[PDB]
Amino acid sequence: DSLSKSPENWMSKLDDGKHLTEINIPGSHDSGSFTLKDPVKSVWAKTQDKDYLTQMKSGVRFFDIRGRASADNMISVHHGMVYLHHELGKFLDDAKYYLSAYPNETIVMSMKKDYDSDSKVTKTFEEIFREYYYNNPQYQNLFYTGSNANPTLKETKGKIVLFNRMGGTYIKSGYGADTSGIQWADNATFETKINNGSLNLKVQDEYKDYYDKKVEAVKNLLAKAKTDSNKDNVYVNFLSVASGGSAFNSTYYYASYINPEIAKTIKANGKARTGWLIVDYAGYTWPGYDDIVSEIIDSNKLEH
Repeated sequence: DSLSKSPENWMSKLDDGKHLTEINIPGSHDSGSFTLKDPVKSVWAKTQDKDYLTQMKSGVRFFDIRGRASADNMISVHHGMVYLHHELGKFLDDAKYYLSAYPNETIVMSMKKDYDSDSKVTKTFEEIFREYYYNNPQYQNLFYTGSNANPTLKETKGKIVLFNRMGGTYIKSGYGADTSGIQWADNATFETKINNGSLNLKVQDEYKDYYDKKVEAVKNLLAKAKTDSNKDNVYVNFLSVASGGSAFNSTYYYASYINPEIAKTIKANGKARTGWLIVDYAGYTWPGYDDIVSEIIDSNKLEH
């Protein structure tokens, strides 16, 4: 049966000799925003309706955690200025729970500063994450701490791999974990070397695009991935787009079009390499339409 038939443990069915970069991985954009209930706010600030555990059950393996330092020992999960009602510990604990339940999966956790620190804060965002989370004995063994820039599934399964969107860091394991960090171009499709030249990161993150331009930018990077068997190359492709347009169109509304359009394209490509595709409303189904998370999972080729 289809891998998308067992989303809760799909990675367990792959050759663990694969480099994570080579795996087609569904991600959720602003993963933590499922806590939002305020309907006026949710139009533009809510990007998911499944909680973290349910997103994992649904096969999501890449988490977009954007944060704000709200005390010298605390990072709160945020969508820009909007507080998402929990701290990073909650994500970590859920991840840790899911990984012991499904220990042949790995999670890639992207970490970004999304808003200015609370005025009492005396430490940088990167220092707080490094000291109060990554290095914290409480989360001992949860993070990938290997020295490989291009780790395999074997060496990462059971753990969270950092995907560093903080800037330069003194953390030494994970994507962009060095004193340069990742050069991220605003609202752009771009390409930049990371991990001291070891990896070429190719990103589509045109989050302010109107609809047609967004779909075209998702497909342009999709088409590139399909031609590229290089493991030293990493694709991150965000289908998520910012709210606005003809009425005051929600992030959901756009996801209801983009997700099925890309799901279908991938399905028609069969087993082509896709890269890591980051979506809004991961796991949200619409009768009659292909499901993006499911098609990303199924696009992985089992050759072993």
